[PDB]
Amino acid sequence: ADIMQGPSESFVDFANRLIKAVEGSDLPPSARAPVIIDCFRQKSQPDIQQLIRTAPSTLTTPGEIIKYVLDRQKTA
Amino acid sequence: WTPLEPKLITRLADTVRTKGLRSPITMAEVEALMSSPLLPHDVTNLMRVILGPAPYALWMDAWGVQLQTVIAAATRDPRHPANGQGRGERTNLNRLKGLADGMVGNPQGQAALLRPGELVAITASALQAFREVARLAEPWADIMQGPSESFVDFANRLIKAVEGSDLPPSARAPVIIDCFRQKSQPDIQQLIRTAPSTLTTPGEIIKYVLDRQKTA
Amino acid sequence: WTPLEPKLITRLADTVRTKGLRSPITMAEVEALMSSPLLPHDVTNLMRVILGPAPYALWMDAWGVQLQTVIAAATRDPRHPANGQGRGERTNLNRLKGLADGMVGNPQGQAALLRPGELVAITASALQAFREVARLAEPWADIMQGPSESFVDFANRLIKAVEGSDLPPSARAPVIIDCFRQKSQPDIQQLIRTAPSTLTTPGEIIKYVLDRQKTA
Amino acid sequence: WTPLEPKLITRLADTVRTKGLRSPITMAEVEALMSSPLLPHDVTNLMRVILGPAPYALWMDAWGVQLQTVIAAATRDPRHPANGQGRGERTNLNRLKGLADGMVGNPQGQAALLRPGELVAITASALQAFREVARLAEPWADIMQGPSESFVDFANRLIKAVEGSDLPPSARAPVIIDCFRQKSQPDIQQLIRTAPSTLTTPGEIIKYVLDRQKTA
Repeated sequence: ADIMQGPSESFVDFANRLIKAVEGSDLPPSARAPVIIDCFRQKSQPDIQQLIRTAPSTLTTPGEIIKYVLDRQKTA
Repeated sequence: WTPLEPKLITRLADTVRTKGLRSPITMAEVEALMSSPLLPHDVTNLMRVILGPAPYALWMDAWGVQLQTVIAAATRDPRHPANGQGRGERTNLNRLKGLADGMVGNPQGQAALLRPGELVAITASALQAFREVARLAEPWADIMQGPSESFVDFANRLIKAVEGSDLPPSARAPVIIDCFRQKSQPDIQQLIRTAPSTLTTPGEIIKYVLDRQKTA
Repeated sequence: WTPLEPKLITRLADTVRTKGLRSPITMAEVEALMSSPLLPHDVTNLMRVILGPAPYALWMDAWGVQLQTVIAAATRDPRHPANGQGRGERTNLNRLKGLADGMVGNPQGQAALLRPGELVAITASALQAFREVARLAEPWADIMQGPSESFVDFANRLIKAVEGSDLPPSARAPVIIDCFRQKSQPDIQQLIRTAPSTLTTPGEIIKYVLDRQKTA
Repeated sequence: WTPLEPKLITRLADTVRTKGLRSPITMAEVEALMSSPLLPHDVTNLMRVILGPAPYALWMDAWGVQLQTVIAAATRDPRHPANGQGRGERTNLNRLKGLADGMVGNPQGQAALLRPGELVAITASALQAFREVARLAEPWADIMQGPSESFVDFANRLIKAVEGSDLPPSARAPVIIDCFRQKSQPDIQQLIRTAPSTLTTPGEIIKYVLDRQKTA
């Protein structure tokens, strides 16, 4: 719950770090995917936050969110 | 047909006006006025009076969607308390929304032709739609205990934001505990860390912290 | 005949005095006190007490016009619940307005000679007349979303002004949509413009905007 | 095959250059040079010459889309004047866009294999695509009658912007009327308001206002 995407960090590194810390924690197995999704939505600095918010489709899996963000990310 | 008291409706409208749509007291009051099975006329006028124009539009949409899900389940099971055994008792959405023949604008005829199963299904649908619109109209991982904030205020805010969120019901307690441990500025963090007993419930953590907190 | 409580009438009069004629709470209260079929005496005295002099004149006019439309429909169909089968039961406006023989000023005789269909027709006519006068007493193309206003308030105001206007019923939804798109200050304008799906209903636009709105 | 005169094409290009794409004189000139059924080569070169690069790209897109709609209607009806009775005469988009075998770059062979129905369908498609691109390249609820502007100019501008917009066809007349009533600065507003007759058509409103307008 203390993991933020740094201003200069890429998104795949942030996703790796977050999934690592969530799966290697004390949560039940059935609570990891919703937590990872809701942490993608609230962390992951406001450009990607708005990118996920304005998703014409409903993303219901961390893999789908990662794919969508990697497709439509701001190349920089 | 007997109408609901305008006094109760006025009190409920003022409750919605002061407390909002999402307060637990407001939902309790709505559950109270949603006790007896209401006719489509009753629920429609009730939501017209207690809700503003835009929430009323949202609620009409949500009520239609929930009634459509109900009718899909009804065509998926001929034993619906709204349905009958033969095909001539199948319930159309015109009969649920009060749009069928002999019902449009007339609550007496409505009460005549409607089934009790129809009434309870309409009522449950309207309640779920109200819940959806209330959750829609007006972030737990961003909540920190301020440097000057007390611990009971922080716990109240955190439990509110966690229970009023999109998490499953079985994932709220572990999240509340792990947010008590990682938020709640490092004095209380160390106070929880050095707990000779194992705290496995938000209430127990709150009690322990309130006992051993630094009076200041 | 049993009169309405002066306590309820006093509360309704104060409601009309503070909230106005057009508030949804006021219309709900009027619908409440318009539950049982009232005799012309009851509705006339009720409007005399709750309405001021000029709104009362307007309401008398509108009630007469609506009752005349009802009597035209009645002479257009001999199966009116106010009419009878033979020509001797045809209902004249003197019997509807309470001006017929044996009714002028006497509520007991009124309740004696009147039909239940007559009562419900009079009541519906009076309700529609009240709605007309309320819409008349105290512009949709001039509505803009203020810089600080939320979107649900703007949608409520716009839908209210569009539905309570002179447009045909089949032209309200396209106008509401095209006003959502061109009003609703450029942040929401761009939010609606860049919609990967096609939004073809005010409810769908409202849901989409409420989902993807900039929390602030 | 006979080519179009480069003199007419030069005059049309200068017309498009000075008047623009959307002027009624330009559309009339295009309709003039779109009189005889043209081969894909002719229309393609014509749009290459009269349109700039970006409008030409837009026009290629729109022409393709309209031709695809035509081919969908053609597979939805075997009696298309471009089709034949058997399946061997079905018209592919390569034959419409001039991309089929024996046609690529050769206008003589094009004119040989093409049908007159094919030619007229291609021509109508190209005209509709030109209209779309012209409407796209260079807001009706923002139109006001200026303090010094005459009423026929305001009516022309308003009807243009309303008919060339995203409204359904059945919603243009009520919108034009209600915009005449609320725009069109308060002298004409009061002139329309105090109309002893009920005006239920934009033409009737225009005639009435032109009759009773304040000569100045």
